Amino acid sequence: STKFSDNYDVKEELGKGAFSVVRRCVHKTTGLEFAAKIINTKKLSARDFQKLEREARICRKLQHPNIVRLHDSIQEESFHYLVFDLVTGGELFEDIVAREFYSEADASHCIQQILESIAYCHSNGIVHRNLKPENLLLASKAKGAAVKLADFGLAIEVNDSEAWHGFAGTPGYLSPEVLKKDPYSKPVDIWACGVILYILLVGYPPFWDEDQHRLYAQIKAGAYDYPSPEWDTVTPEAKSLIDSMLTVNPKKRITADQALKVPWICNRERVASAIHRQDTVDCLKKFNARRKLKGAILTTMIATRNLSN
Amino acid sequence: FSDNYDVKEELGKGAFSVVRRCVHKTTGLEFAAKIINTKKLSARDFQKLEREARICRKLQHPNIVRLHDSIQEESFHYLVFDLVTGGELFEDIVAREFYSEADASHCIQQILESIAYCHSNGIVHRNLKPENLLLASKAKGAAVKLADFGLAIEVNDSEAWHGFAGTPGYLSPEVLKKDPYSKPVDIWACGVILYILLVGYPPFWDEDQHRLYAQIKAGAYDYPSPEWDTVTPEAKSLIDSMLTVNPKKRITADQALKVPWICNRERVASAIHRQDTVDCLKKFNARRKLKGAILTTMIATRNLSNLGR
Repeated sequence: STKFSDNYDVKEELGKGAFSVVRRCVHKTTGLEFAAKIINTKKLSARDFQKLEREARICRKLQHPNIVRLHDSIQEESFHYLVFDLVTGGELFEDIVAREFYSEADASHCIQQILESIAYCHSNGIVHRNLKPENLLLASKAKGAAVKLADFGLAIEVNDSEAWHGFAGTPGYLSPEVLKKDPYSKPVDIWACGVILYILLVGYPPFWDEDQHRLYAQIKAGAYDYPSPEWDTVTPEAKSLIDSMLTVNPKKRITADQALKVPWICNRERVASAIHRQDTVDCLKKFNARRKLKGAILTTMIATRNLSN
Repeated sequence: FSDNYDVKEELGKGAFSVVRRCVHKTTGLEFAAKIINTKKLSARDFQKLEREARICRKLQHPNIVRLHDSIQEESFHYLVFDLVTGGELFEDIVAREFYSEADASHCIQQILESIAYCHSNGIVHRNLKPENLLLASKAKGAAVKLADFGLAIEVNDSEAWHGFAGTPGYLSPEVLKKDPYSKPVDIWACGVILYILLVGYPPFWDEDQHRLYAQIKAGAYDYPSPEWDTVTPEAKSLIDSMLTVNPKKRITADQALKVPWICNRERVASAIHRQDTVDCLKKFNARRKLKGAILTTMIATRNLSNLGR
C-alpha cells in the first residue's frame, strides 16, 4: 500500500541506524510530527530482516507515555516505515547538570518515570536489557518534559521462560545473574535501575573499575558502598530502595511494581530530601564528560576502520 | 530567544556550540539555531562574534546561508539561520548515480555567485572549503549554500596581511608568504575545490606541512594521467586561472562567471560519468570525517580536564 506517502510529509534526516535512515515527518491530517525510520526491505539481508520483524512486534506492544513509542509500521513497495515519537530533549543526565537546583526529590521523580516504563515492559513480558544513561531521554526541551526510555534493540519477549539469554547490555549496568551465566529475566532491568538511581543521587557509579574482570567480580559480589561525606546527607529511604534493587539474588530483588509503592517514590514530597546537591551536579558533569570522551574515541576508531579497506 | 523560539531536534555540532532546528512561536516559521555557549568568551571574542553577525546580516543571497536574527542572553548566544538540511555537497555527490563535469560546473557556478556577491560587498570569506558548502535540502536541484562566516572580514579596498586563517590545503601563496591579501584568496580556494570536484583528490598534499606549503607557494600541482585525460581543456584552464600564484593575475569571481565552461556548461562541460571521481571522493570524505573525529576527541579531552581544574 501507499499509506505512508499519502499520509506523511517527509522532512530532514535526523541520523542513521545499522540498516536505516531516520527522517522527521509530519502527519498531513493531524499535523503532528514524528521520527520515521526508513528501511529498504529488498536490500535487507535475511538476518537484518529478522531483527526488524522482532523490533516492530516488540515496539508495537510497548505503548506507554514514558517509552519512545512506535506510532505506525507501514510497508510500501520496497521500503518499510517505522513511525516513532520525535524525542528532542536529549539525555536526562545532560539536562540535570544544567539545573540550578537538584535534590533527592528530583531524583525520585526521575526514577519513578523510569520504573513506570519498566513496569509496563515487564507486565507485557518484555525485558529491555540495555538500561543506561544514553537510553534515558527527555521528550523535549520544555520544562517538565517526560523521561522517555529508548532503544529496544536488545529487548526480548522473555515472558515466563527460564534461561540465560546471552551476554548483552553495557558492562557497568550488567547484573550478577547475566555475568554468572545463570538464567535471567525481568529482574536484570531492576538491577540496572539501581545502578542508575545510585548515579542520580551522587553523580558517579556504584561499580567502577578500569579492569573489566575486576568490574565483573565487583558486580557479582554486589560490592558497592556509600562513601562519606556525600552519602551522609542522603536519606536511609533512598539507600534502602537502592539496596532492594542491587540485591545479588534476583529472587530477592524488588520488582518494578513493588518499587513504585515505596514511600520515597510515592510520597517523595515528604519522604525524599529537598536539599540541593551541588556535589552531585559537579560529579555528574565529570561523569558525562568521561562518557563523551570514550564515545569520541570510539567514533575515531570507527572512522579509522571506514577509511582503511 | 527563549520567549520567541522553541528548540527542536539537533541538526549538528561543533566547537562550543550546537545547531538545532527551532520554531518561531508567533509565525510558526522554522529555522536553524546555532547555540553558542559564551560563558568563557572575552570582550574581544564577543566582538568577533558580533562581526560574524554583522557580516551575515549584510549578506542576503540565494547561495549563502541567511541569518534571520542574532540574540545574546545570559550564558548563550543564538544565531538564527534559515533551515539548511541538505547536508554537505561532497556527501551528496558520492551518492549520485551519475556525476560529470557539467555537474561540477553547476556547483562551481553557484559557489562563484556566492563569492562574487561577498566580494562586491567588500567581504572576503577566507574559509571556503568542503565542510562549508551545503545543500538547501535533500530535494533534487537543491541550491548550494556557502556557510560559516566565522573568519570573514570586511576587507573592502584595503591592503595588508590579515594572518594565517583557514585550512592549510586551501591556503593561498600570498597568505603563506605573508604578503598582502584580499578577495583573491577565496578564488584560490575555489580553484582547489574545483580540482577536487573533478578527480576526487586535492592538487596540493604532502606528509609534512613544510613541503605542503612549499608546493603551494610555488603553485606546483599537476594533472596526472589517466584521470585527467578525459577532462576538458576549458576545465583545466579555469583551474589554472584560479590557481595563479600572483593575486593580481588571478581571475576574479565576476570574470570566472563569464567563462564558457561556466555560462554554457550544457555544451562546454563534458557530460560523461566520472566513476573514478566518485570513488576517490569517498576516500576523500572518509579522511575528512576521520580528522573531524580526531578533533572532536581533542575537544572532549580538553573539556574533561577543564572541569577537573
